[PDB]
Amino acid sequence: QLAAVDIFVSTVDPLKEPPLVTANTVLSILAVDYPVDKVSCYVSDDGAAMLSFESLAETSEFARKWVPFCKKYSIEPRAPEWYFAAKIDYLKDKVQTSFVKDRRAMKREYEEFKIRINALVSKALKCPEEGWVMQDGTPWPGNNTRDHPGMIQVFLGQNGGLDAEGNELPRLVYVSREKRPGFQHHKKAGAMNALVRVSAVLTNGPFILNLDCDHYINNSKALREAMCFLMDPNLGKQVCYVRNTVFFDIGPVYVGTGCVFNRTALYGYEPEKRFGQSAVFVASTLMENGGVPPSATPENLLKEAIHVISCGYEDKSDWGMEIGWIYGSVTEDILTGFKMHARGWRSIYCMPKNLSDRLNQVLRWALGS
Repeated sequence: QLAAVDIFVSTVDPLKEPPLVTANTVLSILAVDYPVDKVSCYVSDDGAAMLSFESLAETSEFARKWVPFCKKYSIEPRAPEWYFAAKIDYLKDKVQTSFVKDRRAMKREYEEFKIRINALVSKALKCPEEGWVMQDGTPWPGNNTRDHPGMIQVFLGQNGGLDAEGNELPRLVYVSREKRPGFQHHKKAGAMNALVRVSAVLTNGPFILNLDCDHYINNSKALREAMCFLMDPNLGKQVCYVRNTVFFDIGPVYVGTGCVFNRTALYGYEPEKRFGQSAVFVASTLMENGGVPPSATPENLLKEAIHVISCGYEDKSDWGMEIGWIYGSVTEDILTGFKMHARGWRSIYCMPKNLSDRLNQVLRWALGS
């Protein structure tokens, strides 16, 4: 049995971070070998760059061609750029199947895409003094970076999309938490706690996979292998595979990029409570390993996802808390990453890319610092 997983990807600024690079990571996630209803992709853009938003839409719309291709022909790796970069052997077969026409078109599709992405960054460069207007005419809610409402936009999923062969793709969620002058947002950490919460009130996945914007999934079967190793008992703490895999087993430990951990361990309990004032959030707290209560209404939980990235949602709220993701006080100490606990039985599956001290350093690389 495979449980749903929510994969995280955070963004700060598209001109420091090439959309095309992060776009490749998102297409490797949308193409993963895993039930579409049990993988959800949440992309935070803490800058609120219209450019991030638009590139994310172009990517979502290219993914409708790309995912079925990757899935018909067992393409690996699931990121176009590196794939169309790898060597292929034309000499192997004596006859031309449809892969020839199909691969030649998909590559032409990919260059079309890069060009269209390039054109978006070309237009993001000259900044109009009167703010950003979207392609459809509508003004961008994010012209002021420190003053804008919370934004949530779903792509593909069960209500949009449909790849060209008529099947539905993983949900793709642009999130951008609220910014109002006067609220410390905890930049990268605040994005991530908020992102833990918004993904809880929507697709409440029992497992979470934060990925850096450039950490594309190399093996499309990563979550299948993850899942069948994440759920069974044995002894011994860390094991190693053949960059490569790790997978732990059996105080607090802090985990970051590129690791598949269970959601409940962020919460302190084993599924009064101050996770904030959202009872929908605390519902998903006490629910099963994951899942969203069927007693919940699409309009009411969009109402709450907006609520749970609002400004001041974390006020006195015990976030950056003794659990979850934590921050080190003014002038930024380094005390970061997610947090789990005595854990009872828990394990974690990561795919990275003195005696005790030298071992403590590598068992930190495997958790993405």
